[PDB]
Amino acid sequence: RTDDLVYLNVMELVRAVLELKNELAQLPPEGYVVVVKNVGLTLRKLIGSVDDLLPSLPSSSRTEIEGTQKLLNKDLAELINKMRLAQQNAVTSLSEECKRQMLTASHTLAVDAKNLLDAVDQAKVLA
Repeated sequence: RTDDLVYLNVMELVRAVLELKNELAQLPPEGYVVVVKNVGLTLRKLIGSVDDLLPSLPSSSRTEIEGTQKLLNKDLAELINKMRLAQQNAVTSLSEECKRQMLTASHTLAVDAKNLLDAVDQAKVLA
């Protein structure tokens, strides 16, 4: 884009999700919370910028976008649960698997962010 906000926003969340692997390896367990809080905040920002530019779109394809938005919050809620397991097992031999499931949740949150991008995108069918 040249001024698309919802896009730049989606690309931010995708970037924050992309930065997770290195951070879980350089941060102590205590720090995993702040990292996910950022993903958390970047998501809320996005979900918000979409809600604003939502009434400017066909009052039809609205049930479709609201559909992914609810999906995203589901995604984050799961990422948090995983992150909590990732913590409780910081010094057990289940560390790697916990982190692995954390990253898997994060990847699906970006995949869903991208699906959201596309939905609101194609939604330029109105004007």
